[PDB]
Amino acid sequence: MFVPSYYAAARPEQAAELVRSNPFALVVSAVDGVPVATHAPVILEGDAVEGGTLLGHMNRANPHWRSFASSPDVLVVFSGPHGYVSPTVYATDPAVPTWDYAAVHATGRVELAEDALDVVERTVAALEAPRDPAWTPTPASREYFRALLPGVVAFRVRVRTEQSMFKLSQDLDAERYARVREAFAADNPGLADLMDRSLEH
Amino acid sequence: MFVPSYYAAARPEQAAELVRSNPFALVVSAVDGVPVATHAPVILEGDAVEGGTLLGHMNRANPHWRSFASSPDVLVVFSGPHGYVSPTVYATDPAVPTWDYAAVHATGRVELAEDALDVVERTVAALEAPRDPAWTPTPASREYFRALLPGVVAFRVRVRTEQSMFKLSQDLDAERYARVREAFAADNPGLADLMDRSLEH
Ligand code: HEM
Ligand code: HEM
Repeated sequence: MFVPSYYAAARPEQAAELVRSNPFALVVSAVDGVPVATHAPVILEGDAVEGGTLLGHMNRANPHWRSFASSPDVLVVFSGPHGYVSPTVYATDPAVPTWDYAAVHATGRVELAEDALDVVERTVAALEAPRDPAWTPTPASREYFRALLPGVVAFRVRVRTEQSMFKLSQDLDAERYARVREAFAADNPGLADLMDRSLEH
Repeated sequence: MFVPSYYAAARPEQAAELVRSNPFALVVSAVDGVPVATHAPVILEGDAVEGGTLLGHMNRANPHWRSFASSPDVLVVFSGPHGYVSPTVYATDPAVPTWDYAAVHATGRVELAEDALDVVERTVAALEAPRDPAWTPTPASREYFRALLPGVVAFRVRVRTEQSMFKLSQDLDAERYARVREAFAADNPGLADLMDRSLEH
């Protein structure tokens, strides 16, 4: 990822806010020099992505984690709202399309997590906390968790570098910007809100 | 990515339909052994992903493409609808959450494309065609495209291996499946639609 100045994060907290809001991540590593990716829920431990620690888990029958000793460098991609910008919206002639999106790339070294149970239980707490009502695992479900544990592999990423893209049409003049925002306000309200958050002082 | 049999595509063309429906892809390669990703529009050439050819483009100022010169293997991730499955929806005890999603991973050797104009023009046509109305580039926009070309780097991926995940709760019994589908029918109609298409003969 390359981040133009106009699409940099405005506030430092924005990257961590994106990570916490979009936990279903892509875990990417080099298995024998070839990239391999797994879609998995990953949560953030700490106030900031960079220097922070990510926790996740995957299927033990998924062979991706078997590379985590040999190929410890990993990339985790967190994806926020995104949407196509059609020149139809701009209402200008000569025009070119683009795609607006927010994403955070966290690169660090991966390691296997011994306490898999803690990882998945904290993942439950994090995803249920914003829902109403929240699901609280019963004692029977916690017993079920223990029984499922041989089938999971938990892992930790110590994040060395964090890269954040907030490509939200910030470079546009007011007329073309208003039209992009209005078009997303109807189709893609989550993107519209991110646009609004990107202009804050 | 590991795809259990019950989450495999029901029909082979389902993978290509996902790629065409979700062109805003993640292009991943090994820059100095570390995974590096660029979000870019990628389109499919051919009837099938495997054996097919992907076409995409990125910012020339994005140095990622400079690793594509050694013709290294790249991964292109296409991501369809997805959504968290809370045990609240299941309404059963002992339970465990999961995340439902569809994705296609295309792995091959990347090559820089000389005909960048053709790549970006076919990308326009492909992304505009299902919109209503579709944007038809005027002659002035075509000249604008030509003028923009020094800033773009186009590339092609000859796909060697393809993996498609349609993790859409098809392993649930009938009552729990109905509740999951009904819940997404309200929150996430794109995911609901994918579930219906996965059970079609
Ligand atoms: C809290 C939210 C959770 C989400 C969103 C989630 C999601 C997922 C996903 C996407 C996978 C596939 C990983 C892969 O492709 O390798 C997976 C695997 C797995 N997870 Fe979780 N999980 C959650 C909590 C838990 C808990 C509490 C447990 C208890 C042990 C658990 C146990 C498993 C097991 C056994 C597998 C592999 C076998 C299977 O897929 O059923 N998960 N999970
Ligand atoms: C058809 C839909 C299109 C979409 C969704 C799209 C999207 C994008 C995206 C996401 C980037 C950033 C790539 C990166 O981070 O490296 C980019 C860069 C770029 N694209 Fe496209 N593109 C489209 C068509 C075109 C066309 C027709 C041209 C004409 C030459 C073009 C020219 C460029 C240029 C010059 C850049 C450099 C960065 C910039 O100017 O923003 N694109 N495009």
